[PDB]
Amino acid sequence: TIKVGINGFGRIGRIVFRAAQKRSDIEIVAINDLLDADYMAYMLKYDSTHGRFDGTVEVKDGHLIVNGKKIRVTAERDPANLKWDEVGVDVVAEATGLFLTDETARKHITAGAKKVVMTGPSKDNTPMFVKGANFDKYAGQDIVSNASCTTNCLAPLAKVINDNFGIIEGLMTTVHATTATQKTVDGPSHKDWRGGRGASQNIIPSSTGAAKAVGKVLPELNGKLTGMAFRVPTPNVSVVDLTVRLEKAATYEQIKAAVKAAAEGEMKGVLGYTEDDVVSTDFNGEVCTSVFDAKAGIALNDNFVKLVSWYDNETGYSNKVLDLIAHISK
Amino acid sequence: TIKVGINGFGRIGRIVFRAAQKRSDIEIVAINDLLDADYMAYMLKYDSTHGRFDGTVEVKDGHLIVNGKKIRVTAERDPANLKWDEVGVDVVAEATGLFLTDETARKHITAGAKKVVMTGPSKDNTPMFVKGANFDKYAGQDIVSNASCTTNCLAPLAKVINDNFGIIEGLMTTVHATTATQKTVDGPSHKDWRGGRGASQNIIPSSTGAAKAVGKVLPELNGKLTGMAFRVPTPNVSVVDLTVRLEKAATYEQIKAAVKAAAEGEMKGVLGYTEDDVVSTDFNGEVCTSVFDAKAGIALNDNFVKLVSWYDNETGYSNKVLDLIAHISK
Amino acid sequence: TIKVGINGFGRIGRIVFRAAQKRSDIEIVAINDLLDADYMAYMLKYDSTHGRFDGTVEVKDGHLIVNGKKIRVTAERDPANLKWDEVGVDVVAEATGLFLTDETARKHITAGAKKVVMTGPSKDNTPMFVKGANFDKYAGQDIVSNASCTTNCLAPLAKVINDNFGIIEGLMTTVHATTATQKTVDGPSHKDWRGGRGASQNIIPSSTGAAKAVGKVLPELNGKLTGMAFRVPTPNVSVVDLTVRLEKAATYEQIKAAVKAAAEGEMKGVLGYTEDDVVSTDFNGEVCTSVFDAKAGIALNDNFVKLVSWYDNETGYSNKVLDLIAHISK
Amino acid sequence: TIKVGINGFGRIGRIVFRAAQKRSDIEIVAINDLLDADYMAYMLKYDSTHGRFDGTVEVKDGHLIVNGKKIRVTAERDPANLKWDEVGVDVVAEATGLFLTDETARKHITAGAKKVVMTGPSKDNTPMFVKGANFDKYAGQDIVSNASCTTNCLAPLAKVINDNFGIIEGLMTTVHATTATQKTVDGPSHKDWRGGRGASQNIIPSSTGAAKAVGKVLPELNGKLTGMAFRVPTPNVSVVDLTVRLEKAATYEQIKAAVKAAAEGEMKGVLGYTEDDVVSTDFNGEVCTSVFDAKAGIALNDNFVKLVSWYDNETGYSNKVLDLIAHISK
Ligand SMILES: O=P(O)(O)OC[C@H](O)CO
Ligand SMILES: O=P(O)(O)OC[C@H](O)CO
Ligand SMILES: O=P(O)(O)OC[C@H](O)CO
Ligand SMILES: O=P(O)(O)OC[C@H](O)CO
Ligand code: NA
Ligand code: NA
Ligand code: NA
Ligand code: NA
Ligand code: NA
Ligand code: NA
Repeated sequence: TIKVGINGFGRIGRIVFRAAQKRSDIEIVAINDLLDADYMAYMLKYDSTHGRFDGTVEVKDGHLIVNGKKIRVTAERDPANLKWDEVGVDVVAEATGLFLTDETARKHITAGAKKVVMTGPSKDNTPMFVKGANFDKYAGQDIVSNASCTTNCLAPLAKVINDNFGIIEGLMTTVHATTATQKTVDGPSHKDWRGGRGASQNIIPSSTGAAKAVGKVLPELNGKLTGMAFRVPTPNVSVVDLTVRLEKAATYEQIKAAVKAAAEGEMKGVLGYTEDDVVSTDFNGEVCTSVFDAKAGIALNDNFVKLVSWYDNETGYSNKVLDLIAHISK
Repeated sequence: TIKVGINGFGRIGRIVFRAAQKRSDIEIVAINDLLDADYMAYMLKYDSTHGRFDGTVEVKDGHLIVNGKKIRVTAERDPANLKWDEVGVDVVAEATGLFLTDETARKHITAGAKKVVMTGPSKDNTPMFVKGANFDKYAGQDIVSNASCTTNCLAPLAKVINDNFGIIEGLMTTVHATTATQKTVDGPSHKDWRGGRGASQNIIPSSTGAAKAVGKVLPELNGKLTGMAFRVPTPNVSVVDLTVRLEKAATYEQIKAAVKAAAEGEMKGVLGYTEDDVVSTDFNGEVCTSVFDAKAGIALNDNFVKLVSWYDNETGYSNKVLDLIAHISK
Repeated sequence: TIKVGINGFGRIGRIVFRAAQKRSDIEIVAINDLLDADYMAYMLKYDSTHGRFDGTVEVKDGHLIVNGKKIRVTAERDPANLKWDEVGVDVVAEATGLFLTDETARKHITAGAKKVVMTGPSKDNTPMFVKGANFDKYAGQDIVSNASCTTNCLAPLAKVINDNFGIIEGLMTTVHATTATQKTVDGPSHKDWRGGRGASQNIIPSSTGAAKAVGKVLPELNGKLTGMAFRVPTPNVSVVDLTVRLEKAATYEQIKAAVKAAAEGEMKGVLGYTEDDVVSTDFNGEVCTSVFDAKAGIALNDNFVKLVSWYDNETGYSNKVLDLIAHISK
Repeated sequence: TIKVGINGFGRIGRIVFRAAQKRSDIEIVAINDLLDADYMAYMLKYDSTHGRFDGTVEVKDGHLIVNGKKIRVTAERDPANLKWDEVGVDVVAEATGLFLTDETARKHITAGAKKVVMTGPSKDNTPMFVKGANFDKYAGQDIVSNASCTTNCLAPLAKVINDNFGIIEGLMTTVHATTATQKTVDGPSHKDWRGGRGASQNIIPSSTGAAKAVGKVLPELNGKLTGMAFRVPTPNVSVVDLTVRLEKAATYEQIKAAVKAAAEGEMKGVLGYTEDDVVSTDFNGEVCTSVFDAKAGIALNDNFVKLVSWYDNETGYSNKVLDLIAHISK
């Protein structure tokens, strides 16, 4: 069993915690954040988006008891003090957003952990791995990044299209759920003015973490794709809208056949495929990081097409954080 | 002064009514719908999206008195019984969505009106007109269509871009506000299954003919553009996301200059231009049918760009319906 | 096993269907609505509020196969043509909202059913039953009504409070989720003008008969309670705010104990009790029809208190419809 | 003209700024906050709730030019350094939420201002004044509080009811719009756990600033009223639901007559009165701090009644802040 410590109990930390409960190969043994244990128990037990925790949560002597198992709770601001070794932690899910470089994240290894997975794109050259794009390029590094939710949707789709038909160039939009960095009513956001406008009232243009990044996990596409985002008033689930010009001519039916084949074979559990009349709530809780929507897409011609793929930006990403933890521990 | 009768007091009929109050060249003299006058007065007086009516509304003996002017209220299901000549109606704003062919709309002319403007795309070969695209092709026809809100956004922008740089091909997405045909919670929508899903909970993919319809008002672009829509949980204002390949290479600065020049000249009051950090609510009440958002767009290279343009799908369209009424009356 | 036919596949019909899958004593064998089987299958399979159906749904030759069981699909507008006897239906869940009198609902019995449960308050003197208030008064009638979601919340709480402390008088407000009769943007609602205003934009005052209806299922309280509703922009879950004057003085701790004792005993599974910091989404999917929120309530003094109780207006009501079906079949 | 400085450019500061533009007796001459002038100009120009600023906003040499008038912009954290005297400031609108005691707010007077109005309830015994409740008790104090939005709605209504019929006891609920202290998705709120839950997803029980406070501005009601709040997913406008037991019997028509009389006479411009089918958006922009909704209320009997009153929690309060500034300067 891989013993895992979570640093940061925000949305990603908490959904990683829930996803880990369904996995026999990974056990969460410790959580660190600036929250009392009883407040941590409350945030785990009740979730507006995902419902009640499936299990029991109790607080005893300042720690969590989840499904009868004790979880060490700490509130260290400095990761070097986390004493991960005392709880036998193998891998740290680094989920605070505060330690996205090798120098800061490596303090976890001085605190006794063996490896670190950052739950966002690195701010230095820490390598990023995205399942269904480049997990097979992993080569023993002890600190890695799972990139971002949107990158986990875009890159597996882009890889299948590129490998089969050749992407000459592409532009993408993500119609993206509201996140925790937005504001409930117009308020201060001095480094991103649009992002301070009231989230439930507005469609909000925004820049995307995936524009800088598919090129890093799929170097053959570097320079060939960029894009942007629109934040809209839903609480979870987002959708990629990818417009590509293709080298090899392909009818929409041939594109569908290729995506379906990857979803049913090599990329099973990463890329999904549907022909149903789905909407965003149909993916709330979805584990696949990229669900191709066959009926939503449209081709102008055999070399110019708009492809649509869904992702639960909380659940898919969180599940793939756990996949990366397992992958780097094999 | 052109005397106008409104058939249908839904969103477009009521916003056309409000817009007409601010115009001296057009006077609403009659409204027809299956609603009592006192309910019509209530719908006019209070608007969740646009606020309280700017003026006085009185009900007197089953008719309306708005800003001191008497407005004849009728409730005919068959437009041939409307007796438009008895109030001197010149043009009918046909806003029920029910009479979108020449045979049905022509009943208004049998009822004594001289011309009909359909407030939606025609379902037969009735000619469509979009200001800033093809008002100048109008040739005296007595029944016309103002196309759709989305077409009114896309076509003026597409024209400026094509005229300056040559559109090889393009695909568009409109991120679109919730409309009256949607449902508050999952409910029956048997000819558009996704469209019945709860509007406030979902991002909802939807078909749009608007990009192709651009081919009808801009024949030089016929076959060169198509697209789709995502309905999202905002009550008004939508945004077009246009991905185009260009024949002539152009820097983003050159695209900005071309759009600004059109917004300040030939297309003034139709196409707008901003470099501010705007969000959708900043266009609630906007009269321009296409406001180019310079900072939101992105160029991958000199021949492949994503352009962003806002529209108030109620206010802009409604104002251009009145513009078409005045144009065909010259 | 009681065989049940559902007339009407709206929110309540579909949630009653889902709830029945989890019960061994009741089996749905037929559904009637003016919807094709494949559209019914789609509405069952995907739910914006409650997620994907837990099981398999197949359409075969115009009928449904759900979890391997065949379900007869019909589309009769007249319930007298329903031939309920041909599938052995014992009880009809009458969920169209259209047959709320003895004369209309009795057509199901002419069609071969033995008993009818209306999933809303009757419009004539058809008896109403609310679990935890008056199931024990049921006297073999062949047509009954399960009252309304709000009545199912208020009556069990009102009974515990009255039985223990004596309600002199009370007024209630339900802060109520958006429902299917509302509109996505301001639209026609000619018998309830406020109710046509855009549901996601507004707090909407609304009349409720539910508090008076408590007088029908709790005659000792007849004339002692009334109230109203505010519709707000959430898709599910509502909350009752009950302001009562008490005959016997009682501290808030004593009210808590009385409610907890009922929730743990006589009213187990109907009335619930929590002291957690809950919000509405924590009851999405709740089966109890009245969850008392101990921390939210407030006492001004020992005889004047404001009590707060949650209900999932879809799930709780739907489950108690099945409870009434089983009760009248004993 | 009263020269006014605003400390704090949050929602209240910005709407006070807009309301002051429509008043000839008050001129804003300076704003202090930790925001650059160009960002302040952006927040003034665009508002998701209230639309575009009615006027011109320019930035010149680090200060604002609003409708041609220069506004001194500063970013002092310590009010004692604000040098209000250099701009001739008479009264400070103290709108940061950080200086709600005499000792902290008085630093404005050492910085050269003559008087201070706190735009929230004081945390010490700084006297509170609410128009239509106790403005006439003002007796020359140089630091005062305008209490809170909900208190400005509740107290004028309570005064009219008490003066005419005698409130024996009452309990209130405010169904309250989302505010800036809430979170867009479930996030940390360690001193108010429910308040951290996602605001657009939830009905959120909350405590009220008006429960501690009508008793302070109407001492005759101290101990006789308390209440709580439900936060719901609307961006602005709230409603008070007041359940009172009355000393003198009064029919609902007599209560209506009394409220209407106050709204048309002594309390004109503070208390409003309507019999229309209004919803919350009908008061977005409303200046009255308490608009009685005659049709929404309900009487159980002549001594036990539920009264409903609307308030724009941004605009009404902000206008009355300006009224208090004028009042203490007379
Ligand atoms: O595309 P990659 O390198 O992540 O490969 C991972 C696939 O799951 C192989 O089964
Ligand atoms: O609509 P267009 O482009 O033909 O031009 C409109 C004219 O400038 C004024 O009607
Ligand atoms: O509904 P009541 O209160 O008569 O009681 C219900 C019984 O306990 C079980 O049906
Ligand atoms: O009720 P008060 O003391 O605020 O009196 C203020 C009224 O506006 C008097 O006209
Ligand atoms: Na596990
Ligand atoms: Na530390
Ligand atoms: Na006019
Ligand atoms: Na069953
Ligand atoms: Na002024
Ligand atoms: Na300072």
